[PDB]
Amino acid sequence: MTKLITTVKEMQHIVKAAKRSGTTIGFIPTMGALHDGHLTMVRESVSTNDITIVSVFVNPLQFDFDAYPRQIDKDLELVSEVGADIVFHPAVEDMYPGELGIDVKVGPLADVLEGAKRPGHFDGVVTVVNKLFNIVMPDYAYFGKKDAQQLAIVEQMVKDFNHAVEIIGIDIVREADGLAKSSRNVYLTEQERQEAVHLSKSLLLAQALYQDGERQSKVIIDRVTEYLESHISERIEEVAVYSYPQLVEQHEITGRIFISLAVKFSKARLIDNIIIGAE
Amino acid sequence: MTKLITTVKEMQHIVKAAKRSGTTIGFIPTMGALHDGHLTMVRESVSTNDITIVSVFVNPLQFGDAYPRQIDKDLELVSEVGADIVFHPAVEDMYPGELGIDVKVGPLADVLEGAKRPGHFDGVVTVVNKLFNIVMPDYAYFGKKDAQQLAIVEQMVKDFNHAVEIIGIDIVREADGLAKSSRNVYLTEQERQEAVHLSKSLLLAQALYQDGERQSKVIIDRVTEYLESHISERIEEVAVYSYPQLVEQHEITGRIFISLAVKFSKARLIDNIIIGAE
Repeated sequence: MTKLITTVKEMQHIVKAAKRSGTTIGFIPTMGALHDGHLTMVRESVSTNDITIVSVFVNPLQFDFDAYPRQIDKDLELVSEVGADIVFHPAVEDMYPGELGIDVKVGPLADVLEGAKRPGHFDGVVTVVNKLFNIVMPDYAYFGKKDAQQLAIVEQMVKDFNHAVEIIGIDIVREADGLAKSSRNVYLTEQERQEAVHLSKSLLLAQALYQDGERQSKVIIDRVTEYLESHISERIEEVAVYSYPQLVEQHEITGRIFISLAVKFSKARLIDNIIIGAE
Repeated sequence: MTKLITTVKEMQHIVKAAKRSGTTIGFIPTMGALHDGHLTMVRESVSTNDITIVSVFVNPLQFGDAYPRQIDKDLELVSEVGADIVFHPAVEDMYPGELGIDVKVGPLADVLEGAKRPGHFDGVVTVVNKLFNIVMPDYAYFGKKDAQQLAIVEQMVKDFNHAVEIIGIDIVREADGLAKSSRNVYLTEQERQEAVHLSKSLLLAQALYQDGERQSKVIIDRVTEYLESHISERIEEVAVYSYPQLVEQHEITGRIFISLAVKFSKARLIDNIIIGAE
């Protein structure tokens, strides 16, 4: 019983006439080919919002293009089963009628972590997210916390443009024992599998430090690098700590931080991360 | 009886609550030091919308300061016309710190002006974009006088998908049709009787177009020829552009924007209009 809206005009009309009656709106922006990481988002919205809208749009500005998987049929059902009310599914031509006369580029945050690894990739994300927020007009918008760089960029845009939208970040779905779900987990030998549940722990035990005092980069970091090498053999490809939402590295921290792990196993290198604090 | 709101947070909250109850919102973005040009826009908004919000904000991003500031006087000026609220935010409220995202105007900022004052319109769209998200208007009013700005704003509303309808208000004219301007008092008795012909040549171009004409070059000559026979001064410009694209097209395909400039004894006057509808 979930509607599928294929035009911007219609979507605005619906939402416009819906707000003129105190009904709230939750919004989950996506590119389709939906999985459980998404439903976790739609569920949270449906429990704390009158109507939930899920958009499925493969955005050409963050990419040849028409090869990307498209199953609006299945996406709608997956989403319909969890309560979602509408699936906004506009055509490229409807969202980008012609050439853009105004351009949106993200500054600093676009270089942080891996900047030149895809310059202009985030320019394409904020451009659509910005349009989607003006089309759907949600009260809450839900973004995965896994791509913290994206969440910060998005939060930065809601602030700079003064969007009256509350940005809610949902935690990555994990495996029963704490392991981060990943397509590459399947290439783990039985021993490696359990020998990897330690990433899921060298993290939740690293927030214990922050939790009661510890606030020095080199100390909170090293405390981890030791924990890992202690419980595994595979080389620790990376263990970095950045401030958040600033995402920069600094000898000592002020606000929340972002930790990014990278253990290179046999035939597959896993990654994991989190951000802790509140300010 | 007009209320003065001094913070972003409070302005947003108020508008968000009013939108929920179905009241329509009219918005007039200004920089203060208001005159009748503005009140014309405010009056329009008041006759067609439930509430009308006027913002008075000196935007640091469109300055390359010591700009006039008379809020108490702008507050009263707009009250006499029935405005509901004057949104008057502090600079640090609008621009907390350093922008992490940047908005820029493309081609529309090169044509005519822009290339002469780079980034002027970048500051304009930036503040208008934030204002629309703060004030959440159904209708926003701008003067047609600055056609380049209007075109750019419309472009921005289209590209960002703002659910705002842009209303361009016509240039306020003297009883005889001359476009109201601060430069008008520098016209001698005689050249004042000639000046009225700039607006007259515009009614001409609109008449031609009105009658099927569609070749930029003919409307130019027809207008030019008219002005040269009625005004003794020298016509330093009679251009014709398409609108919104604002480019010198050889033959009309949609609507146009005409602009004149006549240099009088001690002042240069200008007039302009937009004919069409698509």
